[PDB]
Amino acid sequence: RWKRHISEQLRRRDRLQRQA
Repeated sequence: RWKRHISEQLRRRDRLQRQA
C-alpha cells in the first residue's frame, strides 16, 4: 500500500530515503 504513497513521493520528493 505504501507503494502508492511512495511512488508519488520517491518520484517528486524522495526525502523519505533519508528518513528511513
